[PDB]
Amino acid sequence: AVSNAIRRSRAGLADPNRPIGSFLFLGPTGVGKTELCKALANFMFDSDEAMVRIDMSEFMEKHSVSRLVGYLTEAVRRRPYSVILLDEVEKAHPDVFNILLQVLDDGRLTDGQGRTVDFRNTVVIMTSNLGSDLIQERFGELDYAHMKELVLGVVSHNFRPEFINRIDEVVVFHPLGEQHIASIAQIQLKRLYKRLEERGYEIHISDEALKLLSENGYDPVYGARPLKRAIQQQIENPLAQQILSGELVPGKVIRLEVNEDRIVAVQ
Amino acid sequence: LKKYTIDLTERAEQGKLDPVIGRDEEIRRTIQVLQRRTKNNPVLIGEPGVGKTAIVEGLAQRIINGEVPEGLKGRRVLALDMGALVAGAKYRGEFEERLKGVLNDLAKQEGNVILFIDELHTMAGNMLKPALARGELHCVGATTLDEYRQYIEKDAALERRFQKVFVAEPSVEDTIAILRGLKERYELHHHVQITDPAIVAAATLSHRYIADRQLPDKAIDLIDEAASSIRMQIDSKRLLRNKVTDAEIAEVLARWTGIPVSRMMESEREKLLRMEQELHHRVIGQNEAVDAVSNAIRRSRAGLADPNRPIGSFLFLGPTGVGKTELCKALANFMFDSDEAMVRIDMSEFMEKHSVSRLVGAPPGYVGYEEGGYLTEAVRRRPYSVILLDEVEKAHPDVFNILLQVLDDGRLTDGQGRTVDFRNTVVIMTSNLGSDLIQERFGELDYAHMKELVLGVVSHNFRPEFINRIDEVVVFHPLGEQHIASIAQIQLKRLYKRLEERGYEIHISDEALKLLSENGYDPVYGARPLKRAIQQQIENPLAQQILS
Amino acid sequence: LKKYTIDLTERAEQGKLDPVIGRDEEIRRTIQVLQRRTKNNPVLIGEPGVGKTAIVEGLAQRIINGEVPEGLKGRRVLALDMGALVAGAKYRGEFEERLKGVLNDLAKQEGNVILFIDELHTMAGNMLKPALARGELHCVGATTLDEYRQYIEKDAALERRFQKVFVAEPSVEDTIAILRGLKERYELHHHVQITDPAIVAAATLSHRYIADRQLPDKAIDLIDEAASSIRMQIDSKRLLRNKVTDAEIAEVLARWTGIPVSRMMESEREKLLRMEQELHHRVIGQNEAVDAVSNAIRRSRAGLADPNRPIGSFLFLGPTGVGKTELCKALANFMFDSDEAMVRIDMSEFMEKHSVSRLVGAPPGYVGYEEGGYLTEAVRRRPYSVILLDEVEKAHPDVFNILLQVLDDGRLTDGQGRTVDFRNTVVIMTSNLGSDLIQERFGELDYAHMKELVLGVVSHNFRPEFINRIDEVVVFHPLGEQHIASIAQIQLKRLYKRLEERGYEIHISDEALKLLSENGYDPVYGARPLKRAIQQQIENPLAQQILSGELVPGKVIRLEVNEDRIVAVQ
Amino acid sequence: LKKYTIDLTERAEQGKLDPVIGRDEEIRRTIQVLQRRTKNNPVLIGEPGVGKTAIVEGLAQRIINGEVPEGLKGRRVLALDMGALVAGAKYRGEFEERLKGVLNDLAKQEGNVILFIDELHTMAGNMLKPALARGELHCVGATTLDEYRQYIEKDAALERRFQKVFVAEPSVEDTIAILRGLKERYELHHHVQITDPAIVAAATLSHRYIADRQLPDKAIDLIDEAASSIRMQIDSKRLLRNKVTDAEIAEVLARWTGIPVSRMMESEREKLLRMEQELHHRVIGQNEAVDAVSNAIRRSRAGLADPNRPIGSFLFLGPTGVGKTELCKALANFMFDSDEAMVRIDMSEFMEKHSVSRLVGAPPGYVGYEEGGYLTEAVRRRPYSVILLDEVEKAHPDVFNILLQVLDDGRLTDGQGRTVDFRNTVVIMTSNLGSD
Ligand SMILES: Nc1ncnc2c1ncn2[C@@H]1O[C@H](COP(=O)(O)OP(=O)(O)OP(O)(O)=S)[C@@H](O)[C@H]1O
Ligand SMILES: Nc1ncnc2c1ncn2[C@@H]1O[C@H](COP(=O)(O)OP(=O)(O)OP(O)(O)=S)[C@@H](O)[C@H]1O
Ligand SMILES: Nc1ncnc2c1ncn2[C@@H]1O[C@H](COP(=O)(O)OP(=O)(O)OP(O)(O)=S)[C@@H](O)[C@H]1O
Ligand SMILES: Nc1ncnc2c1ncn2[C@@H]1O[C@H](COP(=O)(O)OP(=O)(O)OP(O)(O)=S)[C@@H](O)[C@H]1O
Ligand SMILES: Nc1ncnc2c1ncn2[C@@H]1O[C@H](COP(=O)(O)OP(=O)(O)O)[C@@H](O)[C@H]1O
Ligand SMILES: Nc1ncnc2c1ncn2[C@@H]1O[C@H](COP(=O)(O)OP(=O)(O)O)[C@@H](O)[C@H]1O
Repeated sequence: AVSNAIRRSRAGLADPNRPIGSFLFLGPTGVGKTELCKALANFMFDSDEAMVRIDMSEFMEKHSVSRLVGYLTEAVRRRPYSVILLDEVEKAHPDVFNILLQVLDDGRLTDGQGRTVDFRNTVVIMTSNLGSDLIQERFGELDYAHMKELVLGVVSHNFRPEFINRIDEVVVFHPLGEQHIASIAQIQLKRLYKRLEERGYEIHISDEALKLLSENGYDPVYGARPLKRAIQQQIENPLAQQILSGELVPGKVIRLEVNEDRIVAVQ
Repeated sequence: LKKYTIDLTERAEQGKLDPVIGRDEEIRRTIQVLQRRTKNNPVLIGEPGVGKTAIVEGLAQRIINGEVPEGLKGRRVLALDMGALVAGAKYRGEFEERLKGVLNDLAKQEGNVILFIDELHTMAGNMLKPALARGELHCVGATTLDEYRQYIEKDAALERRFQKVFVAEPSVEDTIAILRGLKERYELHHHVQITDPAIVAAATLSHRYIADRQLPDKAIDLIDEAASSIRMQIDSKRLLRNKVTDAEIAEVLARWTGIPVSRMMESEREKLLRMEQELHHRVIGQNEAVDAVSNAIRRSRAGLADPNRPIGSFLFLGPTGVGKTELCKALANFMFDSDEAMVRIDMSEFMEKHSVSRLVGAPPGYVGYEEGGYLTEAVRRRPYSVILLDEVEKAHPDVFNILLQVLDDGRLTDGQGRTVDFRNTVVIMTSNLGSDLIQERFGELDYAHMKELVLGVVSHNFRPEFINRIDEVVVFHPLGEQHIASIAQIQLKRLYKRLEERGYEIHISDEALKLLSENGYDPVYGARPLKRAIQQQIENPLAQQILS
Repeated sequence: LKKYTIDLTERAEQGKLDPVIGRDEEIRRTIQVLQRRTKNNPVLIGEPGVGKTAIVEGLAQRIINGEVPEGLKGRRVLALDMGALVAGAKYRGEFEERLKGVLNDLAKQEGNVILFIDELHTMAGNMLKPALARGELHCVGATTLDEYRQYIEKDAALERRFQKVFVAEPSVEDTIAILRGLKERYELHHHVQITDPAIVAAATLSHRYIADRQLPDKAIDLIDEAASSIRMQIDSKRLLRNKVTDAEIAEVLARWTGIPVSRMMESEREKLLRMEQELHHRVIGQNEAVDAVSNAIRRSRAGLADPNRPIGSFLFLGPTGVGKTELCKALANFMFDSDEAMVRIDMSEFMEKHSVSRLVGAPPGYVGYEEGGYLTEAVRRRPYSVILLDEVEKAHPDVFNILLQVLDDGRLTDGQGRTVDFRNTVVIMTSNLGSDLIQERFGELDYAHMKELVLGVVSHNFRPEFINRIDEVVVFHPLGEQHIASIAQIQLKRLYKRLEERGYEIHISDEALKLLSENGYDPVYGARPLKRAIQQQIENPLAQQILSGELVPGKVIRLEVNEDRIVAVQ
Repeated sequence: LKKYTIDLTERAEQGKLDPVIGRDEEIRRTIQVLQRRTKNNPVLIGEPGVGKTAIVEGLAQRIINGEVPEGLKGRRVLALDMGALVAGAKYRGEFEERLKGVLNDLAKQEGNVILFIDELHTMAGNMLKPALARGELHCVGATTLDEYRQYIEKDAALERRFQKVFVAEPSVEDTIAILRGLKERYELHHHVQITDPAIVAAATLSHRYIADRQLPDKAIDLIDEAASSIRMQIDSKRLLRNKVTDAEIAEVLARWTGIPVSRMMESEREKLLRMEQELHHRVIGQNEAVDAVSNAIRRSRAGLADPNRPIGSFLFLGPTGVGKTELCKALANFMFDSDEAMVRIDMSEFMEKHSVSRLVGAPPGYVGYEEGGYLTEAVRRRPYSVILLDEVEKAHPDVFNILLQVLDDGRLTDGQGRTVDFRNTVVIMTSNLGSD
């Protein structure tokens, strides 16, 4: 139900005199909050130059609009048929929403563009992905009993309810938790520890860095850097206490042992 | 003139130059800066096609007919073969290669020769300022204002010789006089007959819609295109019409501007008959009452308004969801001929008294100068627009006069450098302070009784100095319940685009209009959640089986 | 023609071409445009390095081995005279006689000759314009992508006769398959055995660490240059290694880029296992952990941090005089053996409304355009550096808005318009925020008992998650008297070497080093008043006594205590 | 063609090349890039003066001496001159037949000629691009780090063919070893005795006082110029030096950057102890100011000054009319013999945030970028000066930060990017703050 409006606006079903939607999209900081436009190099035109993403959270002053309005004819006009993004458009005033009130529809941009801006064959998307406070994940494995519960509590803190009932696709994934941040970000567990896949080598990890601390140092702000701060003490040179520089002979298996949170990886 | 002897005055004595008329207000400068002692090189500056032929190229036709001043007597206007004998080699370097072979003879002519324009912004000019620095080189030039201002900066080998003849376009009436002595060259070439009301349609009707060619340029080729549509009409392989009309001109004018004959071939009084009928193609109605504000723009053609004021000065009071968006665009659809004449600005921005310079413009030096204002830069962009000032009453309780100079003296000055003119505007003000009470009855025979409680209550944020400068306080006619059923079907048009694409018939008999009668006409909240009386019970389960 | 232009199929007949493995689509596509009626001339365009000549070198082995379809079997692939058409043709019309002679010798080759005009943008041009128009010339071009757009792309009738064939660069999975086929030519030239560990690790490693060449060309010349270093091994004066390995491929990448992927032959046990022991020689204090700047260079010496963000992103917050900028000169001295071997961007003239172009470069066509930017050129030139951003809060917020891109993406595009890998650099941002919250709270302050209480720069000048994009916000504690009494000594050993370079020996009785540490200690100002009390209680009488001839060189000078003073005597 | 036998290996055979020392890991990389079958073309890249022309002259001295691998033994390093290939190539296609006539008889040796295009970025030279890729010419380029950027990096199909074998600027300890192996070329051209104190103290003194140059080009020059000064004093009219000593190096730097370490022993050291008498001849009163100024000038002349910071950085707080900018005019009259020899900057002229762009200059791409700013330019010109930041009482942190680096570590960079060292200057800041 995210490309459902493509079955409802690109064909045209679900009352097209509307914005797309800015209710809750809860997420973890870095790995599934803003990443879901980096993994969209696989859909229709292969446009990796669609980078228009805006934080629109605490903009109360009237002096933050004069940067979007010289590189407009360097990236989008050589290849017109593309994807065009916008996400996290959540809490602003009509000082900046005055441009963005006819960008909900109408396709063709007349602010300083003026021409045929063929957004009926390009895409116009708005989402609001406020998953920061008042409800969060922990690490990435829970059930689906926390889908939609806060209407005036998570996104619409001090703004009108006519900004949160004009959404077609009132959808979200889970606030999963508790076990899985080294597996949604398995890029620094799988890929980095089959790094020496040759020379007869294989890096096996202990259950201390797998199931022991898989839950402990939970902070709801940082996420990805304490993965590289609670397991920052075993990767290359604490591994190179007995592996590198003279002990490259095969016939032994790489392992970690029962110690405290910093281990010398002896073989 | 040993190599060639190309003569403009010989082309005048043989009649190869076109017969010229008018343009004697600006031959009385071209000559006055030509027969002088110094500064003897005129340059005709304007838009491309203003009449640079009409002044210079007829002067050779004026020499042999003797009405030129003395001193200019016995002067032959010459030219070069510049356009075919600037060159002579194979490769580059031919910008001014063989100029010296044909510039040395001009010194010997002893104050008789006058060399032609030859597009003197293309002569740049490696040899010209060597040739012109003595001043004996006696010439005429002509270049457009984009190719006169951008071209040179401080050349005292050029501006020492050139005089600023900023030539201008004639008016509406003047270019009609040009075509009377120009229809004698089109009676022989196209072999047609040209009449007197036929030549007025080229000038005065293209004056409002066509601007890409100046006034004695667009009125000449519009004539000669119909005269080139005659043998296209006679000899398309019974239909012999060499007498052209204004209908032949208004044909090819409709194929050129983009707009058809349907809003072109009428007087403004003749479309005024169906003005309300074109108003009420998209206006919810109440045509027994709301034709007062229809008469105000109808009062705007005679001219008994203030000439130091815009066209209109009103108040547009009523509820929301009624015509706050609908009535304002339809005033621009008729006179202002546009769907983007809209300057909707909500005046809830005046929470600070420093926000006078944001809709108008910051001073030079203060932040907010590189982008200008809001109620100025859009009017700088569109000086031919209605202006719509949403929710006036939330101006600062100490600060106003944001809208008084626009109405009293008619003009307004932003903080940029140029005064903004508001003379071709109509102000539309929606200061809803006491008319948000549509829930009362108040509307069975009269619609002003809703307004009578406002004039006792709106004036604490208003002033007596402001309500004088707006003539007719026009009340919004309400959105009745039966009146939704006329103007709600224009939202459905994308599915109307869809239903003819699939060959199916889902056309109704009283099954989809009962939810279209739940948009507007509200007691408590408004039409923003009333729009969701449609999507959650029809659009989900009925037409999700249409892409499958 | 055949006397002059290089016959590429007759080079392939002798096997004098490199075996083009892969690229099956771009040879099919360049055939599918070669057998057309109108507009039948390809141009293999793409980045320089990707195989635009190796397509047509591989088409000429697809032709003589019959793997071409019918209709192009037995077709000769010919090059063009690469500047031998424009060789000693002094006389007017000799180049037109040479080019018509090698055009009219294709019209009497019936259309059985494919011209491979390599580097098409060096072309002439009007003389090929008729023969390309009528399909008589079956040309094949190979311009680059930038050389095929900035070199006569339109020019009237010249933007249709050539049909573009885009040669995209291989992936890493393709390039390993590229290198398996070519390795029998580098084994047979260097007389080494390139190993299959070393070809998967010459395409993975040169994809990460080479930002100008993420090509198939760049995996080849790690394969080609590791094999030449084995020729350095066995031709210079089981034990004499005949194989290149992934330890020999990486030793070229530690010399090509200069990024230390090599530690299986280093004293990392000696040098990189000095946790603070090499940094405590010059940064006394800051003992929250071992050092937490010798943990990000310890996570990634060969590179085992996240390879999409820099080696270390540190905010060095603290009071004044505590060692924030000295840790960036003791780390730059530890990595590169010189204090000044970092990219020190002081935020001097960084507040302006455009100083951004100072450290990233002017836009194209402006006045300082051809000289690059300060930050960008210093990391293109050496990708493994330390980048000190001193007093980063004293910069404009527009500076951070281009400095977000180096902290998360690890890649900062510049004003010229090229992207620069900061993924191997160490980006340190010293700053002075929270300076009052550390002198007050001597243990009560955590890292987050501060980093939101000071907020008018953390919320307004800093972004909400700009402090999330930096890896470790190290907070510096103020120097107690146990510290300043011990950096009296490392500021005095700096002073003894300043005098042994003049031939004077300076001794200090411990009554006097007790006296500097009393006169140079106040916790608000850190440790600059200590070394200000060295240069006014020690070096100020010493310079007078050295100048006036009162202190002979070669004798010892004992800075002993006098009546409330430090005096120097013989 | 055969108008080109430019043999850099017979210049090394006849002993006409200078001995190169200790770049045995950039030669070993230059060798092993030159020994691979596709694009064996190294490009000794690096800053000017670093030693990258003199790596190919250490290839040529190893090929002719047999310290190379035995697949590189007996090669020929040939220095291709761009100027000699374009000279006289007036007619059309004479350069292309000249370059192809070089490429042809480079191929006749069958890869036994190592071509050396010194200043590679000068390669009119349009057509070597296919032959560079196949390994048909073994082409050691040696271009600088900024001239590769603005010619060869622009030809992105040509910088593929070249492997940058980056030549880093050596340390002081690597320059003393470079200089200990080069002094017999300068002891023999000047007929002098360059002693080892004059080599340890010429890669030390030039490595700290010189910042506009590299490292191996500064120390080597100083000794080249101290020896040509000694031979001048040997000839022109024991007590004379046959011997370049460490004091003769400092005399060559004293009149090249401002002030030496060692010229002081005669009468300047008399008038440095007489400084507070000399400064009180124009600034009476304020002994505590004249003593705090004169101690910093003595701390530098004794070599005792912190070599990273400036010589002295003072704040002159006082009332009006008490001599705060009379001391800075009597200081610059003392050490430069003119009152108007300060880099004096009235700080009251930059009361705005944009006024800090006149002390450092405009950024790249602005007006007045190419002119610098008159604090960093006037200190880059004369590095030993007095900087009077007079009336230093502004309300802008942006304009104050500039002095965060001038006073600590002693550097401040142009808008142009050129870092100007303030470690030899005396920054005085005379404000009016404790006045009442
Ligand atoms: N598909 C391939 N199979 C084998 N070798 C390849 C392939 N693609 C490229 N190469 C090799 O990559 C190296 C350089 O590629 P080139 O094709 O010579 O460069 P380029 O991309 O053609 O740009 P040019 O040559 O200036 S037109 C050569 O050794 C080629 O053989
Ligand atoms: N922890 C330390 N260990 C050794 N020397 C130190 C230490 N802290 C300060 N110093 C000395 O103090 C001088 C100035 O300190 P710096 O660290 O350079 O400045 P800073 O501490 O980074 O703070 P600032 O002024 O905000 S940039 C250095 O040159 C050192 O000599
Ligand atoms: N390793 C070295 N051994 C001996 N002499 C050296 C060494 N490195 C540099 N030199 C000397 O340093 C001086 C200048 O170095 P060069 O290499 O000639 O110039 P460069 O470094 O190539 O810079 P340029 O101007 O861009 S050619 C010469 O006198 C060289 O002999
Ligand atoms: N202590 C002094 N010894 C000698 N001349 C002095 C002294 N103080 C002031 N003068 C004279 O007074 C003038 C110097 O004034 P300045 O010293 O330049 O101003 P200032 O004392 O620095 O304070 P200001 O007004 O804040 S710049 C010159 O004419 C000096 O000759
Ligand atoms: N008063 C006039 N009398 C006769 N012909 C005119 C007159 N004004 C304009 N024209 C016609 O209009 C054209 C004007 O040419 P010109 O304005 O010189 O074009 P440009 O400015 O592009 O050189 C000519 O074809 C000329 O015959
Ligand atoms: N007369 C109308 N014709 C078409 N659509 C309308 C009309 N009035 C309201 N709407 C729809 O109702 C929605 C909300 O209207 P609203 O903003 O309350 O109108 P107003 O601004 O006049 O109060 C709009 O998105 C619009 O599509």
